Amino acid sequence: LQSLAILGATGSIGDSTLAIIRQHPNRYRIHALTGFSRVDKLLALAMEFHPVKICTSPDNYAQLSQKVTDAGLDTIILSGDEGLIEIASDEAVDTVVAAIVGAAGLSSTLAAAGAGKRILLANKESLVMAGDLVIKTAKKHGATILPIDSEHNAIYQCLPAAIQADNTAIHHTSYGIKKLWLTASGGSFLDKSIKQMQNASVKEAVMGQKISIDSATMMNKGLELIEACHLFDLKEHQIQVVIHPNSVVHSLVEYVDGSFLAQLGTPDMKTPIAHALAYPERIKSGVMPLDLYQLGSLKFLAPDLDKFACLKLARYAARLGTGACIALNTANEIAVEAFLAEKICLTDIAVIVKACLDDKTIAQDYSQDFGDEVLGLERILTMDKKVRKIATAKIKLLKQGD
Amino acid sequence: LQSLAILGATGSIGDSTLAIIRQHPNRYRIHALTGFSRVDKLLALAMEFHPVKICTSPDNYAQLSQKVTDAGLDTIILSGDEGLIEIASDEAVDTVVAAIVGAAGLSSTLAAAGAGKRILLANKESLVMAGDLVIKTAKKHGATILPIDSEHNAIYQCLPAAIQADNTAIHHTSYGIKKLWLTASGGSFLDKSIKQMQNASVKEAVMGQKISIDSATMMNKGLELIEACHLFDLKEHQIQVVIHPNSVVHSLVEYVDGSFLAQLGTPDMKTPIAHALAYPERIKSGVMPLDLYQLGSLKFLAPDLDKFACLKLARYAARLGTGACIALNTANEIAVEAFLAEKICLTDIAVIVKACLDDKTIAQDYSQDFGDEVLGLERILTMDKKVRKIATAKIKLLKQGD
Ligand SMILES: O=CN(O)CCCP(=O)(O)O
Ligand SMILES: O=CN(O)CCCP(=O)(O)O
Ligand SMILES: [Mg+2]
Ligand SMILES: [Mg+2]
Repeated sequence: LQSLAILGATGSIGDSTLAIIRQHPNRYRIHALTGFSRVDKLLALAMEFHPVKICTSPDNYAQLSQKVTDAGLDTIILSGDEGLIEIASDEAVDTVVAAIVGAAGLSSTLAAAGAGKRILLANKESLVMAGDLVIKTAKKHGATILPIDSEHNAIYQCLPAAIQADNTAIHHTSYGIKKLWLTASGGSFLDKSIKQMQNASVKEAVMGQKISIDSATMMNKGLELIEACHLFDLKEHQIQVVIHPNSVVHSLVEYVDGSFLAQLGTPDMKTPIAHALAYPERIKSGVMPLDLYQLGSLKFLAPDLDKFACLKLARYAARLGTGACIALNTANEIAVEAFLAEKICLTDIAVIVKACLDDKTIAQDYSQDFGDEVLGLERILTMDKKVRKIATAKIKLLKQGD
Repeated sequence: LQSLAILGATGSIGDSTLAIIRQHPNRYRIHALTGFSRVDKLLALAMEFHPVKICTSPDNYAQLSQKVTDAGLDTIILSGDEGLIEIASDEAVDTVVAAIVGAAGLSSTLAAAGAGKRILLANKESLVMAGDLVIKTAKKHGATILPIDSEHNAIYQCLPAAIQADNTAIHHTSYGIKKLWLTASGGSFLDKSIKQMQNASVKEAVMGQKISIDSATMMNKGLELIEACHLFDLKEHQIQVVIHPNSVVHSLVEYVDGSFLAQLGTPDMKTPIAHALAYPERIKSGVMPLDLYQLGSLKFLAPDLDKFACLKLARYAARLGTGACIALNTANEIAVEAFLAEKICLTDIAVIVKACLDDKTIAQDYSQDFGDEVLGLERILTMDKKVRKIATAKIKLLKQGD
């Protein structure tokens, strides 16, 4: 079999993954699961799969330990940064599913990499924030990364085996990769006007909120752009976007003979997770298959970059390097929270992000060696900390009109 | 480099192929070209590429030899069945492009197979008429077959390398192939009624007339169905059809996790031919790439099998085996000629084909061993000869009302 650890097990990615595990008892054993906030769900999961370890936040450690004992469970309870690292570097773990969202997840993904683990990557931060470092660390120690997000996974499925196994192979001209194409639904304001977009908020949210806001601004796709440059070892000019409201075509690889290879699917994350889990093999995933007879019509159009400024910004960030990508993201974080808490207009998200990318204070730190074996991570998190301060300030100043 | 022979070099497939050759002098040398009717074009081609051999029909051998001499050309002139076989089995030929359409091409494709040649298959008859024999012969002697028709080539691109190399691997469950999907444009009477379809003829004809008629009846797709069963080693139930009027999606492979892999392209045959030529490598093909920004909307719907009876018939033929497939095709041939010469209605094509599949006279020969190393080919051509007689009779009887 294969011993698994799911970092961030109480959300969507966790549900989908564990559903497959149930259908495949004989292939995948759970060794560890984690959850920062959702203690009862974490507990429920623990009672079901009997993991050798679990981890939660520092604040919840005591309650969780008390609960774990009140249930008569053999399971070790960890907490915080340290517990994530232990689980990700554990010698009894063969495969890690990195599903923690946010800067708090980097150290464990880096750890899985350090320890040579198979990694099923399911958060954007690992490569948006720690791009060079994650990839360098994986190569050095022989980790394997396999993307789970729908777009990256489609691209990965549509690339020849040699490039799947060694992403730097994409540069040998014989494989004839010309460019990658990311599809994007255009979010909830595709058909609405530039003027209707300056307004809120249940409208903007209609399916998690932040990610749904990112879909409506198109920051999600810029982020995926930055991730793709690292995942598949390209620069941004080689990766283009097409809008595709239906979201049936998950992405495409263009080859130099004119062949576009593409993955089509439903939204069900069990498809990409099953592919990644069983790679190079395939297994039943338990999804309701896409019905080719009921697609009606798949629309495609060019992205309106004036409306979708976050996408231009992200590409601008990708050109500059790890520093501005750190800034792009952290700023988006603060700016999205702001909109959700009704402090800004939807269109200000981009105004704010731009302001931070340009800030003289932020730029002095771009030239730093964020890829460094030894101080890389410190410098990333320091940069993250700095940009929240500035982004927060920026939101303040925007409101008065500065 | 790689020595090539193009059987049937004066049509579309020939043009497209030779265009790629020109862009790639350093990779592909022409050793032979053939052409049954188009003597001057054949000659023009000969004067350009300086082939070591050419072949034409028996009737045109003399004029062509005279012309070849009047041009001061070193080239050997062959003719008929024998000349095709010589070219296809020639030790100086590494790769054969089987582009001859019609029963007259089988012996040379079998010969290429017998001699261990790489074959770029570009006619339907080889597998529709000589399915088991072609595939058995190729395996025994180590020929490699690579389809060039747009649908089969898309499927082939979308199948893992091990199944590309050995089509019987599609049965190991680890590769997780669930089913193949052929796309079909629905031809020129998709939106028109069952009643408007009973009428002709420039309408039915708006590549060639026959193939365009086959598109309008959907016999082309039934034929492709039968070919796919042999190419990819499946039975017909495992291969489904979806109508797709835009013809951007050339076909899809469905995997057990819900992943549909697909090839998108323009109609330009240089795409599939370049893929097949360079396999496993890729090369520039010289096409105007598909423009993802100008697709507007790709429609998909289920095939209307009442209107598209030829498709039901072909699947019925595929169930029975090589005999009924021979009959299906030969009958279609005669029935299409008939329509083109204004002897029948478009809808009678299916009436006629059905009549022949069901004919007691034809059925006695189904149980024959059409796959036999030694008498296989004789029995196929004999069956072809027989079905023209019957189909011709059938057309006669239909007109009076019997
Ligand atoms: O993996 C799926 N997503 O990240 C959701 C994509 C929605 P979008 O195409 O609007 O970015
Ligand atoms: O490869 C190209 N063709 O076979 C033409 C397909 C037209 P159709 O889908 O109507 O059979
Ligand atoms: Mg995504
Ligand atoms: Mg075709």
